[PDB]
Amino acid sequence: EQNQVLNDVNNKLDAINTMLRVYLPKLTSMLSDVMKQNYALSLQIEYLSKQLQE
Amino acid sequence: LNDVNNKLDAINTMLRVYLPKLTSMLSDVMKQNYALSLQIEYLSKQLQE
Repeated sequence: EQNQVLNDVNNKLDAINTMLRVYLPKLTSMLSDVMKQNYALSLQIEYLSKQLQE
Repeated sequence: LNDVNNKLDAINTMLRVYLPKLTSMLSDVMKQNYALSLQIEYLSKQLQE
Protein backbone atom coordinates (compact mmCIF):
# COMPACT_ATOMS: atom_id res chain seq x y z
CA GLU A 1 0.00 0.00 0.00
CA GLN A 2 2.86 2.36 0.86
CA ASN A 3 4.51 1.97 -2.55
CA GLN A 4 1.29 2.57 -4.48
CA VAL A 5 0.30 5.62 -2.42
CA LEU A 6 3.81 6.96 -3.00
CA ASN A 7 3.37 6.38 -6.74
CA ASP A 8 0.09 8.31 -6.54
CA VAL A 9 1.88 11.16 -4.76
CA ASN A 10 4.56 11.07 -7.45
CA ASN A 11 2.17 11.30 -10.39
CA LYS A 12 -0.12 13.91 -8.82
CA LEU A 13 2.74 16.21 -7.82
CA ASP A 14 4.64 15.81 -11.10
CA ALA A 15 1.53 16.61 -13.14
CA ILE A 16 0.65 19.68 -11.09
CA ASN A 17 4.26 20.88 -11.10
CA THR A 18 4.60 20.60 -14.87
CA MET A 19 1.34 22.56 -15.11
CA LEU A 20 2.92 25.29 -12.96
CA ARG A 21 6.04 25.19 -15.15
CA VAL A 22 3.85 25.75 -18.21
CA TYR A 23 1.90 28.54 -16.52
CA LEU A 24 4.55 30.80 -14.99
CA PRO A 25 6.50 31.86 -18.14
CA LYS A 26 3.18 32.98 -19.63
CA LEU A 27 2.66 35.32 -16.68
CA THR A 28 6.22 36.65 -16.99
CA SER A 29 5.77 37.42 -20.69
CA MET A 30 2.36 38.97 -20.03
CA LEU A 31 3.82 41.32 -17.42
CA SER A 32 6.68 42.29 -19.74
CA ASP A 33 4.18 43.08 -22.50
CA VAL A 34 2.03 45.08 -20.07
CA MET A 35 5.04 47.19 -19.10
CA LYS A 36 5.89 47.75 -22.77
CA GLN A 37 2.30 48.86 -23.38
CA ASN A 38 2.47 51.26 -20.44
CA TYR A 39 5.63 52.74 -21.96
CA ALA A 40 3.79 53.13 -25.27
CA LEU A 41 1.00 54.96 -23.43
CA SER A 42 3.61 57.23 -21.83
CA LEU A 43 4.97 58.09 -25.28
CA GLN A 44 1.45 58.81 -26.54
CA ILE A 45 0.85 61.15 -23.61
CA GLU A 46 4.14 62.95 -24.27
CA TYR A 47 2.97 63.46 -27.86
CA LEU A 48 -0.32 64.84 -26.51
CA SER A 49 1.62 67.26 -24.30
CA LYS A 50 3.63 68.45 -27.31
CA GLN A 51 0.38 68.99 -29.22
CA LEU A 52 -1.00 71.02 -26.31
CA GLN A 53 2.15 73.15 -26.17
CA GLU A 54 1.82 73.90 -29.88
CA LEU B 1 4.11 9.92 3.85
CA ASN B 2 0.32 10.23 4.00
CA ASP B 3 0.80 13.62 5.67
CA VAL B 4 3.14 14.67 2.85
CA ASN B 5 0.55 13.45 0.35
CA ASN B 6 -2.36 15.42 1.80
CA LYS B 7 -0.38 18.61 2.46
CA LEU B 8 1.14 18.73 -1.02
CA ASP B 9 -2.07 17.77 -2.83
CA ALA B 10 -4.05 20.45 -0.99
CA ILE B 11 -1.50 23.19 -1.63
CA ASN B 12 -1.08 22.13 -5.26
CA THR B 13 -4.81 22.23 -5.96
CA MET B 14 -4.81 25.69 -4.38
CA LEU B 15 -2.09 26.74 -6.84
CA ARG B 16 -4.11 25.20 -9.68
CA VAL B 17 -7.12 27.29 -8.65
CA TYR B 18 -5.01 30.44 -8.32
CA LEU B 19 -2.96 30.57 -11.51
CA PRO B 20 -5.75 30.78 -14.15
CA LYS B 21 -7.14 33.75 -12.24
CA LEU B 22 -3.82 35.56 -12.67
CA THR B 23 -3.72 34.67 -16.37
CA SER B 24 -7.22 36.06 -16.96
CA MET B 25 -6.43 39.16 -14.90
CA LEU B 26 -3.35 39.90 -17.00
CA SER B 27 -5.29 39.39 -20.23
CA ASP B 28 -7.97 41.81 -19.01
CA VAL B 29 -5.29 44.32 -17.97
CA MET B 30 -3.79 44.21 -21.46
CA LYS B 31 -7.24 44.69 -23.00
CA GLN B 32 -7.79 47.70 -20.74
CA ASN B 33 -4.43 49.16 -21.76
CA TYR B 34 -5.50 48.79 -25.40
CA ALA B 35 -8.75 50.60 -24.57
CA LEU B 36 -6.71 53.41 -23.01
CA SER B 37 -4.59 53.57 -26.17
CA LEU B 38 -7.75 53.97 -28.25
CA GLN B 39 -9.00 56.71 -25.93
CA ILE B 40 -5.69 58.56 -26.28
CA GLU B 41 -5.86 58.27 -30.07
CA TYR B 42 -9.32 59.83 -29.91
CA LEU B 43 -7.87 62.62 -27.76
CA SER B 44 -5.15 63.20 -30.36
CA LYS B 45 -7.78 63.45 -33.09
CA GLN B 46 -9.69 65.99 -30.99
CA LEU B 47 -6.50 68.01 -30.54
CA GLN B 48 -5.81 67.96 -34.28
CA GLU B 49 -9.32 69.26 -34.95
